[PDB]
Amino acid sequence: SLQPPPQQLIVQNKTIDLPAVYQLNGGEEANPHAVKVLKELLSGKQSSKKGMLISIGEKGDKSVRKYSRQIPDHKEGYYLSVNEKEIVLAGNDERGTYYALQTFAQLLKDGKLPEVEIKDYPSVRYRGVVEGFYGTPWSHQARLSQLKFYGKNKMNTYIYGPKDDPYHSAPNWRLPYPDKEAAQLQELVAVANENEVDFVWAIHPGQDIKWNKEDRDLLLAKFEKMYQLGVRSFAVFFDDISGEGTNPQKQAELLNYIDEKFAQVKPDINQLVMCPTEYNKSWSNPNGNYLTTLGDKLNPSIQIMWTGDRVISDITRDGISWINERIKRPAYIWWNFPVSDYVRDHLLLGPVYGNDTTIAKEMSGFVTNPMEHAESSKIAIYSVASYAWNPAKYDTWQTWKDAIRTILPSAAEELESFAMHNSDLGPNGHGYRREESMDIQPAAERFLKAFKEGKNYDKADFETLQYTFERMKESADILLMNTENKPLIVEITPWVHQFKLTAEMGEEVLKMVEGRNESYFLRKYNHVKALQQQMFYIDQTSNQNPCQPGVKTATRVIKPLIDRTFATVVKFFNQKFNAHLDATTDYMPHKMISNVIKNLPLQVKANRVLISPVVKWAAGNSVEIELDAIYPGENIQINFLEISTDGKEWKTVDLKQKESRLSAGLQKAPVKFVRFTNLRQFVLTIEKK
Ligand SMILES: *CCC(=O)Nc1nc(OCC)c2ccccc2n1
Ligand SMILES: [Ca+2]
Repeated sequence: SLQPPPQQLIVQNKTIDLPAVYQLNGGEEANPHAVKVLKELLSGKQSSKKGMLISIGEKGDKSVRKYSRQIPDHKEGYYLSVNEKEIVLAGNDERGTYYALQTFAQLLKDGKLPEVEIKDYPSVRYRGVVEGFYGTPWSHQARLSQLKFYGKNKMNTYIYGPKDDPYHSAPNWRLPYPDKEAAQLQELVAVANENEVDFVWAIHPGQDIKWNKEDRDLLLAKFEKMYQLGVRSFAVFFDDISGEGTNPQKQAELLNYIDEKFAQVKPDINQLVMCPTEYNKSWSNPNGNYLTTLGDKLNPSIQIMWTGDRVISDITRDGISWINERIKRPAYIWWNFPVSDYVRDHLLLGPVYGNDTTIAKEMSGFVTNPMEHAESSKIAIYSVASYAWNPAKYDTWQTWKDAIRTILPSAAEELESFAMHNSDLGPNGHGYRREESMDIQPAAERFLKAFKEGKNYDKADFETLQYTFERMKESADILLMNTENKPLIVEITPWVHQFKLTAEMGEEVLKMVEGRNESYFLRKYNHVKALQQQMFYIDQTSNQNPCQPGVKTATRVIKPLIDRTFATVVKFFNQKFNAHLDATTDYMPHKMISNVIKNLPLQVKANRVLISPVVKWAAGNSVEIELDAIYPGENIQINFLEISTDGKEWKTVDLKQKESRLSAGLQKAPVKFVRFTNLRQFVLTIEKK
C-alpha cells in the first residue's frame, strides 16, 4: 500500500530486479537529499558507465530532459518510472524529487520493483503537524524522530508551538532561547531541512502583548534571533488568550508589519501564518466583525488557521465554506486530533476520519495537533499525511492499519489489538468522541441483555468475549516487552498495564457467570476485588499529571460490559444465597454515607478526595466522608461543616465565600472524617505522598 497513494499510478504485472550494475545520470545535479536516499538504496550495487540507466533530476536538469512532458507541473510534483529498460525519478522541483525517492523506497521489496509509471503531486499545499498542545512538550529525541517520519510521508510542515515552552508563550516570548535550547533548535532546523520539512517557529505573545513600539520591536528581534538559528518560516498565534491581544485590527497590522519589514526583506522566508483568537465557528462573535476584519486587512500571502465549527471538530464542506467567505482566502486547517491535552488519562490511537475528502481546493494547509505522546501520535500523523496528500483516495481503515504496520512491524497485530480499544476520549467539555471496540460491541450488547433478563446467552457471544480478553492479555504482554520502538512502549506502558488488568478482570467475571459452585464463585469474586484494587493503584501512581491524572483504557464498551456483568452476577448471587456481597465496580479506600448524594461515588485525584458532581437537602440531613486514615488537611472547597479524627469529637470549620465558591483552609489539622449538615463541587485536599 503506497502511502500516501499517488495521484496517478499504472502498474504492469511484471517485476525487475534492482539492477546489480547501474548507470546514474543526474547524481551531481539533483536534490542532494534525494540523491542520498537513492545511494543508500543502491548501497550493495555497482556504479558503472554501462548497466541499467537510472536518471534523477528536477525539471531543467540535463539528466531528465527526455522526460519533461511527463513531469507534473505542480509544486512538489514528480514522475517516477520503472521498466526493464530504465528507472526515472524526476521532480518538478527539488522537493518533488525527494518525494519521488520516498515513493521509490516503498516500491522496492526483496530487491525487486514493479514495472510502474507514476505521476504524483499533493492536493493540499501545506501538510503536517502543529506541536501546539498543553502539557509536557516533545523531547528533543522525539522531535528528531518526528522529522524523519514527516519526510517519509511527504509532510512538508512542522509548526513549533508547545504551549508550555516559556520562550514560545507566557512569560518569556520576548527573550532569546538560552544557549542549550538554541543549539537544539538549530539541530531541529537542520534535520527538518534534510527531510524537506519547513520548520515553522511560532510565537504566542498575546496574553501580555502591548500594542506599542517596544513589544513590536522585541517580537521582530526574537524572529531575527530565530532566523539566525536557521528558521525560515514563522507564525504568530493569538489562540486561548483574553484582553487587548485579541484586537483584530492590531493583530492584522502586526502580521503585515512582520511581512513588510521581515518576510519581504529576507531572501528566503517561506510560510507566514497566524492563528486567530476566534479560531472556530462556535467561538466567533455572531454580531461582530473579528473575522471579516482579519480577512480584509491581513496581507493576502499570510495564512489564517482554523479548527472547524468547534474547538475540536472535523472539517466539513459547509464549515470550510463558512470560514473561507469571511477570511477571503482558503483556511489553513489546525485539526485538533489526536491531541489529548484535555483528556490526559486517555490515549487516542484510533483511525483518522470525519474530514471531507473533496475540499482540497478549499484549504491552504492541513496540520494535526498531536498528543504529548509523540510516537503514539504517529498513527494519526501517518493518516493525516495520507489524507492531505490525496484526499480523494483517502481510505481511513486501510491507512490506520498501514500506519500501525509501519510503526511497529514486529508486533503490528498486538498494537492493533491495543489501539482498537484505546480510541474514544470519554465524556468531555468539547463533546468530541470517537468510535471504539465496534467489532465486539454487538456480541457484548446481546450477551448483556440475555444475562440481565431470564435468558440463555449465545455460547458464541460468550466465547467472543473470552476470545477478546485472551487476545488483550497476549497483546499487552507482547507490547510490554517489545524493543523495536522502545520510546513507543515507554509512552503506552501505563495503559498497557491497565489494559491487561481489564482483560484479567473480564476473564474472572465471565468465570463468575459460568456459575459452577458457591466456593468457586467466591474465589472469583475475591480475585476480581483484588484486580479492582490493582487498577486503582495504577490509576493513582501512573500519569499523575495536573489536569486528568491516571490511566483509563477500553472505556467505551469493554469496561462498562465487565462492570455491568459483575454488578448483575453479584446481585443474582446475593438473591440466590441470601448473601450480601458488595457490587461496587471501582475500588475506593475511603467511604461516604449520606441521608441525601448517597450514591454519588467518591473519587481520588492526586491529594484530593471528592464527591462526583438539582439536589433536595432536608433539614438536619448530612453527608459524611470517612478517609482510610488520618491525614493533615489542606483545604475544603464546596460549590452549591465539621471535621474529626475519631468520628465522635468534632470541630467546626467556617467557610468563606466569593460568589458560589465556599472554601476553608485546615492549616494541617488532622482529618479522618468530614461532615456537612444543611453539588457542582465537594473537594477535600489533604497532605499526601
Ligand atoms: C490542565 C492544564 C490546562 O488546563 N491548561 C490550559 N491552560 C491554559 O492557559 C495557559 C496558561 C488554557 C487557556 C485557554 C484554554 C485552555 C487552557 N488550558
Ligand atoms: Ca537540479
